Formats: sequence, structure tokens, C-alpha cells
Amino acid sequence: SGFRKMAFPSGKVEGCMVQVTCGTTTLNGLWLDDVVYCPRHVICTSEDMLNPNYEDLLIRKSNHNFLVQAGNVQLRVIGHSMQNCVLKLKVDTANPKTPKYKFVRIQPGQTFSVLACYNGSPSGVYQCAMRPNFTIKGSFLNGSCGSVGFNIDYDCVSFCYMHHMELPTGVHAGTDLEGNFYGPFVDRQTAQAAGTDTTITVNVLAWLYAAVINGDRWFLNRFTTTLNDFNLVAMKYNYEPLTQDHVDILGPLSAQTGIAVLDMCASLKELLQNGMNGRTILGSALLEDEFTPFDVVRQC
Amino acid sequence: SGFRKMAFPSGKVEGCMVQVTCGTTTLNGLWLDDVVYCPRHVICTSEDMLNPNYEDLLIRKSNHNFLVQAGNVQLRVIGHSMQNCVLKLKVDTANPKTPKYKFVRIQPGQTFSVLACYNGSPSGVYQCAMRPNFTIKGSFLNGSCGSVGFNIDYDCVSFCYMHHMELPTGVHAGTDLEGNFYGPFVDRQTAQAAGTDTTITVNVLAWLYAAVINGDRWFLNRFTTTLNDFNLVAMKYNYEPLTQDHVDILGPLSAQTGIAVLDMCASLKELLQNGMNGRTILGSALLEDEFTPFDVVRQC
Ligand SMILES: Cn1cnc(Cn2c(=O)nc(Nc3cc4cn(C)nc4cc3Cl)n(Cc3cc(F)c(F)cc3F)c2=O)n1
Ligand SMILES: Cn1cnc(Cn2c(=O)nc(Nc3cc4cn(C)nc4cc3Cl)n(Cc3cc(F)c(F)cc3F)c2=O)n1
Repeated sequence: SGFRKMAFPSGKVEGCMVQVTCGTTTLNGLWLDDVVYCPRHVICTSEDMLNPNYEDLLIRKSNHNFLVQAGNVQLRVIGHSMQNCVLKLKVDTANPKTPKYKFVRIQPGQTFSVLACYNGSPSGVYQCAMRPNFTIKGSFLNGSCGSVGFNIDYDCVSFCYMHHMELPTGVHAGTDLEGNFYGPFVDRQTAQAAGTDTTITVNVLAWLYAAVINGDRWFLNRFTTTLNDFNLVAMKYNYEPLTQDHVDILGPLSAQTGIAVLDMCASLKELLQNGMNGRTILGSALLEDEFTPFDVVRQC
Repeated sequence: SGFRKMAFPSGKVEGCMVQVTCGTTTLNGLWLDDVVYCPRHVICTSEDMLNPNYEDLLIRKSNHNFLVQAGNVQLRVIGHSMQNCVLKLKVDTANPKTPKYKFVRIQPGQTFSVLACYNGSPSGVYQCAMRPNFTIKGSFLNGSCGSVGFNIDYDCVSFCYMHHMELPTGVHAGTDLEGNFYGPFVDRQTAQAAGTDTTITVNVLAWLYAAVINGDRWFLNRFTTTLNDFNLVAMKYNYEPLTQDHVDILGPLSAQTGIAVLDMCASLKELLQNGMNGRTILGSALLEDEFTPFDVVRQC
């Protein structure tokens, strides 16, 4: 029992992290087979960071302009190319610690693990969700650019996020591993605002199911509701519309607990309308929305 | 910016985890140099688990009674011994992945990272605090016995916790790596109750400082208080007495923010007396007490 924000063990990713430097600009890269992937922002000097023309900047560089250090060992760069907002640096050595991996893009509302790194050295691991507005509420300091987010199934690491920048308001923005930003952001050092966010309804429901699996049942009630009258109340509270497909995914949790999805929705409506009254669910005084149904099943 | 429950990267520990089996009883072990450490409960058959006499049980075993599997490779057991509630199994192979390590016992109120494992295979990593009543509010299923908790400084892993059992109420109990239980528990399959718990005051204050470092300032106020009138209100709310030594440790956070410790205590007293009024601090609607001052500094 118990329920924690739980990350995947990070060792398979720690073995891929390297430092990349161009000029005096330095950040983290990801070394898989004989390629290092990193944010293209690394080719900016301080005077280029506000308004780079990356094709311009990159045509002015050669391979020897890029210093890649894997721990103590510098990796000889033997080729380079841009792919969207990531740089690919071919090196003369294949990483002997390369895991089985894939590059996957995730959906808003899905979770992943973040290995935060500084100067190529891993620092901490934590679980994060991609928000509906394509930001993540991460924990990142100066020097974390290039840190990666990932999931693991069996032995295979699905890389899904490369960290680029912190917005005003202090949330974080980045790309998938093909260099394509999540959300409407660009890799320049200008202030960019996140669009309005919403609460991930299916996740809140998943976490309420987790609570029942773990013996928190105080919020349950005898009522039910239709999908639609629920969405009418949800809309009021800045919750994502719940769809019949969300209902279908909650199926297995509904089965294991014997609580119909639309009955749990009735509990959710009352929690939204009454608050929690100084009570807690799974140690929280808020409705938690960064656990997917898969996370609940994986941990319960 | 941002503030998350952040664990240490787990790779150095993942490389030490093995499976130990005696009879039909199986759990996780820790392979460091040529020794495997695991809960002595592994020598219990189902009929022994309620009321074992471990010295009895162990004198009836030989080395070949212990099956140790490191991934696919079985480790030849060449000696065995009891140390308190841990078994030490000398094996014929030194673990080539052994990190620099130490066995340290932690204090209540301190934090560590838990690598949860099943059948010797690591499953997830998360951050936990040792509660004042020497339990931990972990996340652990059947098969997690022998999972370890740890901290990392530079390259050195300080192992501090080996998981043994889940209490009623669903909190977790275990030992340090010399086999000495945290708290007044014994390694038998009987129901044992945790003693009353308290809130870790110095940690709540540390986290309020983290909030200020991160721009949450709504809870600050112009008042101050003495150490003692604070402890009078704290006592009422089941908070640990705050000591002048706790005040001294908060020094560096007080410096970086310019907020006197006893002024932050005045904010805490008002938060305790008024509640949060449906507002949040660092995304939480509760006063969080599982971040030490070191965790705040490490992340802020
Ligand atoms: C507080 N914070 C939270 N997350 C981040 C991530 N982040 C970062 O780590 N570095 C950035 N700018 C750099 C400055 C450098 C100075 N030297 C010597 N080398 C440097 C390398 C970088 Cl990458 N930025 C800013 C930033 C990075 C981008 F990739 C981008 F497209 C726009 C940006 F404004 C940053 O946000 N810091
Ligand atoms: C739900 N939960 C949360 N944490 C735990 C940890 N835990 C565990 O993993 N296993 C336990 N008993 C075993 C049964 C076995 C059956 N087979 C085939 N092999 C087994 C090995 C164990 Cl270790 N227990 C119970 C338990 C383990 C102890 F070490 C102890 F001293 C007393 C106990 F009651 C357990 O709590 N499960």
C-alpha cells in the first residue's frame, strides 16, 4: 500500500548523459549509439541568444567547434546536423551503455520521469506530467538545458522530452527528441507566456480510484450523474471535458474497485462543489491530477 | 525554479540489486563487493513467519540452501552469517558494479531515496522521510522486502534503510543496513502498531523558505514570536518542539531570503491557526514536512 509520485529507475539514462560545449556555452546532451543529441541553443553565444538565426549560426561552425565530454573522456565529433530544435553530433565512439530505446512524443495529460542534469552530471529524478497547455511544472535550475524526460517499459527507454527553457511564471518548456517543441514556444531567450491551463479530469478520477484501492473512502457517495451533467460542472471548475474514451480507460480501475466511473464522477462533482473540508485524500489536500490510470495500476 | 519531491539518481544502486531465495521464500538483496545483504526473514517458510526463532532456523541451513540470482547469473554462496535482522551471504564473486558506499543510520525527520524492487528487479524511485515515530509512508507491494533507501553525496552512496514489512495502517517498517530496526518493531508476521506521530516542524519551515525562494509569499506577515510562544502553539497542533538548534540550521535559508526564522515561525503559527483558506503553497494545500533544509538548498 501507499501512493507516491514514483519515477522510473534512472540508471539506463544516467549512462547516456554527456556535456556539450560550443564556444563558452555549455549544456547537457544525450549519447545513444554514435550520436549525441542536444538543444541547438548550444551554438548561441550570449549575443546570439535573444534572436538567433540557427541556420546562419550553424553554417559558421565545424565539427571541431563542438566539445563533448563523457565524464572524463572527450568524444571526438566527426559530423553534425540540425533536426528542428535539436543538434545531432555524430561522434567516433558508440556509447557502450546505450539501452534499448525509442523516441516517442507524448500527449498532454501523460506522465514521464525527468532526470535533471548539470554539466552532464545527473542530479535528481522526479515524476512530471505534460500539462494541457504543453508546459511541465518541473524543478530545474540554470544549467539543466538538455536534461531528458522518459518512460521505461521492460528494458526499453521511451525518450519523450528534452528540456530547453524556463518561462516566466516558472514552468518549463521543451521538445521531443526529434526537436519539435511541445506547445507554441520557440528556442529563443525571450519571454513567452504559457496559454491557460486546465485540470486533467481522467487523472483526478484515476487518483480517486487509487485512494479507494488504498482504503480512503470518505469522499464516496450514493449519487450518480450523467457524463454530460458532470461535464457541465467540470467546465465551471476549469476541468478538461471528460469523454466516453476517458470513461473506457477507467474501466479496469472501475472493475477492481466495483465503483462505476460515473459514480466516481458524482464524488468528484461533490468534492469540487464542497471542497475537502480540511480532510485529505492519499495525503493531499488538493485534487491531484498528475497520475494517469496506468500509473495507478502500476503502483496499486 | 519549481519544487518537486526529488530522488537521487538510482543507477548506482540498481547495479547492486539481486534476488535471494531460501526454500520457496524470495525477496531482494543488496550485493556489495563479495557480500549480499538481505532481510533474515528470507529463511522463514510460511509456517515459520508468525513466530520465527531465527538462530534456530539459521543453524539448520547451509550455504547451498541459499539461491542468489544477479539478473541471469546465479551467485555461488560460500558463507553465511546473521547480523541483527540482516543476513550476510558471502558469495564467490565481487560485484563489479559496487559503488563507493557507506552504511549510515538516519535520524527521524531526515529524508532518503527508496528504490522499490521486486524479484531483484528495480521498479521505481521516490523520496521518503523517516517519520518521528520511525515509520516511513512508503509505496510498497508484496515482494518489495529487501528494497533499500539511500542518499548520495558526490560519488558515495550512504545506504540507510532496508525495507522489511508493512504495518496495519499501511506505513512501512525496516532496519538500517546493520540490521537494527528503526523504531520498536520486530521482524515477525504479527500486527504491530506505530506509535503516535508528530509533524516535523523544522522541515515545514524549510519548505516555507523554499516557497519564498520560489516567489510564494502570500503567507508572510509582519509579526514575530518567541521560540517559546511558538512551541506553545505548535504543541497544540501535534508539531515537534522547535529547538534553538533547528533555528540554527535554518540560518542559511534565513540569510538567502532575509526572513528571520522566528518571523517565519510567526507565519507558521498563523497558517496553523487560520488554515490556508483554499490557497496553496508550492502546489500543496497542506503544510509539507518531508523536505529537510538540505533538500531545499539542494534544489533551490
Ligand atoms: C532557471 N532555469 C530553469 N531551467 C533552465 C534551463 N535553461 C538553461 O539551463 N540554460 C539557459 N540558457 C543558457 C545559458 C548559458 C550560459 N552558459 C555558459 N551556457 C549556457 C547555456 C544555456 Cl542553454 N536557458 C535559457 C534558454 C535556453 C534555451 F534553450 C532557449 F531556447 C532559450 C533560453 F532562454 C534555460 O532556460 N533554467
Ligand atoms: C504489501 N507490502 C508492502 N510491503 C511489503 C513488504 N513485505 C514483503 O515484501 N514480503 C513479506 N512476506 C513475504 C512473503 C513471501 C512469500 N514468498 C514466496 N516469499 C516471501 C517473502 C516475504 Cl519477505 N512481508 C511480510 C513480512 C516481512 C518481514 F520481513 C517480516 F519481518 C514480517 C513480515 F510480516 C512484507 O511486509 N508488503
